[PDB]
Amino acid sequence: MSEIRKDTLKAILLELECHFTWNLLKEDIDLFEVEDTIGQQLEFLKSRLALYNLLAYVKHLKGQNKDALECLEQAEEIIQQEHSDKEEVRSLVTWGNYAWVYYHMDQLEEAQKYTGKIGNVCKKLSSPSNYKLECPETDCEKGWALLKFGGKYYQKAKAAFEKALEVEPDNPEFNIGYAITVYRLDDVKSFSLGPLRKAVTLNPDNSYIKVFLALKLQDVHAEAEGEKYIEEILDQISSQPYVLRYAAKFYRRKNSWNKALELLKKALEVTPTSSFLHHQMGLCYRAQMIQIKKATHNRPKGKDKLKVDELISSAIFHFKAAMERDSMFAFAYTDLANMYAEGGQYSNAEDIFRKALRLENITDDHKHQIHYHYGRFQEFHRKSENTAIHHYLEALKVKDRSPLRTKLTSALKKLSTKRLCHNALDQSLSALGFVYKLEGEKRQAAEYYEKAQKIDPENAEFLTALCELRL
Repeated sequence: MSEIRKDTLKAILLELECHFTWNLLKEDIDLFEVEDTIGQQLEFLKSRLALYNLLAYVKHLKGQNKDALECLEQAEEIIQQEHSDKEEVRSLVTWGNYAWVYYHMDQLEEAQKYTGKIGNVCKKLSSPSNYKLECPETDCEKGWALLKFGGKYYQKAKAAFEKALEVEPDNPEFNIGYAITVYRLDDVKSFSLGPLRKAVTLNPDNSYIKVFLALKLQDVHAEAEGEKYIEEILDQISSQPYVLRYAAKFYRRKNSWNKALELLKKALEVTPTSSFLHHQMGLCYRAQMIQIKKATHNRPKGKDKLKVDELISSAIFHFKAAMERDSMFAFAYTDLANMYAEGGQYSNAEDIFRKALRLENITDDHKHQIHYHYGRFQEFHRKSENTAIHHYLEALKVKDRSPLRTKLTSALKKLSTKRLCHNALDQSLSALGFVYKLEGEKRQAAEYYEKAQKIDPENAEFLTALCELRL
């Protein structure tokens, strides 16, 4: 089992264009969620190729290399299915993935078989490169993979899709990928509306793209036109949980609770293991409940009272279900905890938040939001200013640049100031030092951090902060 040969092979592997070389980092996603999403997208539809390649990479990430190979087998079969003259060239990503998986299974001759096929094809076609072949289809596959890896990848996805569109501006698939990417980037904004209309025009039969157009129309207060698209696709998506859950989102945002629930129930029947779906159901119940409490001025009577009680229990049931199906699905923890807190059940909220705070292997984005919500809980329900500060600070440390940034910095100032009502600053000095360092006030930051070091001369955090401010 030679490290020499392993690294020699690896040098070739790094030359390939495929999921293993596209810097798709497991740290940036919830693997189980991404796996669930891809499985749903594959349901009851051919266009399955990119999804199978990607799913194989995801299986590898989960430590299921055999399942990975199963996915590549399916990808290969689909390529065969197209029966096109472009088989060899259409096979490069799948082959690259095969090479990497076999490499990770300590099976080097097999891996080399695939690198061989790849190099051979690149040779035949006189590629400027030995193991890659410039290809719009590949740019498209890459775009899809990046998109699936989430917000840290959207710009990259957009670039990939643009690159493909460079070659074929009116390719139906490339336009779907581009339009979806711009939609995700809109998440509010409406830059995606034109691209979405064009994508629908190029894909008249496609429910997936229509549902997103409908959502963007809803966003810009064109609810009737949107709803027309939803009705156009309803009969066709009955076994497609991925499309169903977005159509259900459309209804939820229109306050059509029962319709939303109807589609989500259909979706769950196709994929009952899905945390995402259970969580969507929870959001629906919760939203209706909030609506009734609002209309009833927080004093629902009679049947309204019965309904709110039922809705609270259903929401709780589904948030719990989501958590049971994926302990990493952080949103279900925060939504559940927040429901408890709103009902005055502080001990229950605390239990759930505590669980969430102890989850190490979740994404920084989720951690950022968990700290934010626990901070708010501390501030408005526990009335613990000190603890709120701690957690707003942790949220900022995890993610300096997010939508919550201003709220966090502001709140930190406020609370630190409340501290000075009766006591010199203690936690609070660190908070102000951090915030002014962040906002660019080096002098102030320095002062605060100096006081902090005074109090805790051993604190490596303050030491590092002061090392940096020293510059």
